[PDB]
Amino acid sequence: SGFRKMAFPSGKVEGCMVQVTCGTTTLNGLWLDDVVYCPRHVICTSEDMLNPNYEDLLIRKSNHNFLVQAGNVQLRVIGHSMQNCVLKLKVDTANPKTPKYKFVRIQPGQTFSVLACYNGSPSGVYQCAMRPNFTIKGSFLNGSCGSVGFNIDYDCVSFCYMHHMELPTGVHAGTDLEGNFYGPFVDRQIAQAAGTDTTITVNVLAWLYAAVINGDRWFLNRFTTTLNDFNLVAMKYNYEPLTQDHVDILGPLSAQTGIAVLDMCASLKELLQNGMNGRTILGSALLEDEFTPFDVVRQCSG
Amino acid sequence: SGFRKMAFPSGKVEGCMVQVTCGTTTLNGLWLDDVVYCPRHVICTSEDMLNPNYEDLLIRKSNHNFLVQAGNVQLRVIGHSMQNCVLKLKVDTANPKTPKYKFVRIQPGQTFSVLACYNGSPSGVYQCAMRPNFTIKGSFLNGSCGSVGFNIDYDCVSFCYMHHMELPTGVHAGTDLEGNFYGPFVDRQIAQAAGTDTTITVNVLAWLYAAVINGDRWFLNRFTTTLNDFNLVAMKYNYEPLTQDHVDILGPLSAQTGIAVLDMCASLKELLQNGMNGRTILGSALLEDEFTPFDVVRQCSG
Repeated sequence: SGFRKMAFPSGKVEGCMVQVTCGTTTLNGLWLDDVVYCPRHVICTSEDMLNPNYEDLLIRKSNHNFLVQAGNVQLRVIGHSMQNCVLKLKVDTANPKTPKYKFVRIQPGQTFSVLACYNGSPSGVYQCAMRPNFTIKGSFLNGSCGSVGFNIDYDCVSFCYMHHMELPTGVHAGTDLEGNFYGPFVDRQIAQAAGTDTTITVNVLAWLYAAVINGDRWFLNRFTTTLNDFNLVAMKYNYEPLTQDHVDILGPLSAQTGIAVLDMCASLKELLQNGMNGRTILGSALLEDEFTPFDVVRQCSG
Repeated sequence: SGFRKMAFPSGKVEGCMVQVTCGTTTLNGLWLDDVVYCPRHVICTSEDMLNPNYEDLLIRKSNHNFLVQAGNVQLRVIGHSMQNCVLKLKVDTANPKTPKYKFVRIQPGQTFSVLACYNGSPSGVYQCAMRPNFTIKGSFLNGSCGSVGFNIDYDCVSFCYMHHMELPTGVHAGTDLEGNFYGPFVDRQIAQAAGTDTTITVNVLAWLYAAVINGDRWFLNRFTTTLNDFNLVAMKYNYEPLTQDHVDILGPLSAQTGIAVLDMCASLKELLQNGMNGRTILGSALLEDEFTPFDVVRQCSG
């Protein structure tokens, strides 16, 4: 038993991390088969980032201007192509450590593991959620650009995130592996509105189920509610509206615990209206929304 | 910027995980050079665990009774030896994925990453602290025994923990890699007192420094205190007494932020006496004590 915010094992991604240098800028790249993927702003100086013309900047670069190093192994760049906000560097060697992989664009509220890297070298791994407003609340210092987010299903790595930017507000923005930003953000050093975020209600509910399974049950009450009644509370407290699709995804957890989804909603309603009264749930003094229903089942079923 | 509970990259440990089966019991082993390390209670049935005579139970086992599988590769066991609470199975093949490694016995209050595994297969990685009472608050289901805890320094893996037991209270106990339990615990299915735990004060202070570095500063006050005055508060709130050794280890963080350690103690004193007033620090509504000063510097310096 016990419930932890758990990242996927990072080894399959570690074998794909490389260092990419273009002129004076060095960040991280992802080496899969004979292609290295990295943020296109590797071609920018610090001053270019105010208003870069990426097409013009890239035209001044040739294959030999990109230095790619996988640990001690230097790779030979034989083609380059910009796809949205990512650069794809064709190299002459297929990465022998390429795992089975897919590129996926995840939905807001889903979770993934981030392998934070600097100079092509992994430093740590953590689990986080894509916020409803398409930011992530990560840990990214200078040089972490090109670090990637991913999920693992058996032997297949689904890459979903590449880190590009820290907003002036301190939250993080990036792209899928086709180079399309999540959210409204652009790869330019300007102030950028993220817009109102909300709490991921279906994830909070999943975590409440995780809590019941592990013996934290004090928040279970004698009340029930309706979807529409609960959603009135959700709107007041800036929670995502709960849909039947969310109720359906919570089905297995409701079955395992014998607690109907709408009963759990009435517990959550009381928690929102009355707070936690100085108590904790699974070691937290706030309502946690970075575990999906799939995360809870995964961790509880091994 | 940003601050996350970050695990070490797990790949070097993933390459060492194997499945160990003895009779009906299957758990995880650690394959380093030509030795596989695992909990000795792999030789027990469910009923043996009430009061096992490990010496007598092991005498009934020969090398061929231990089945060791590294993924699809079956290993040949050519010797076996019990060292305290671990079994050491000599195999005929050196693990070609053996990282540079050491075995270390960590001190209470230090942190490490756990690679949770089932049937020899990694499922996730998380960071935790050794509690002052030598338990850990982990995520360990049936079959996770033999999962290991570790730190990484450059290219060297320092293994510090092997998981053995879930106490009836739901917390976790295990050994160093020489098989010596942390704490008073034994590998027997009986009720076992863990004893009073306390909060790791030097870690809370480190995390407050992490918070200041990242812009959370509301808890900084106009007061200061003394070591002895603060320790009077620490004792009232079941915090570890702060020593000069702790103050010294916080030195670099004090220098970086310009906040004297005893000034930070006065902030923490006010937080203990008055609570957090419905505010949060680094996204937490409680005082976090699972980051060491070294953890904070690591994450803040990349």
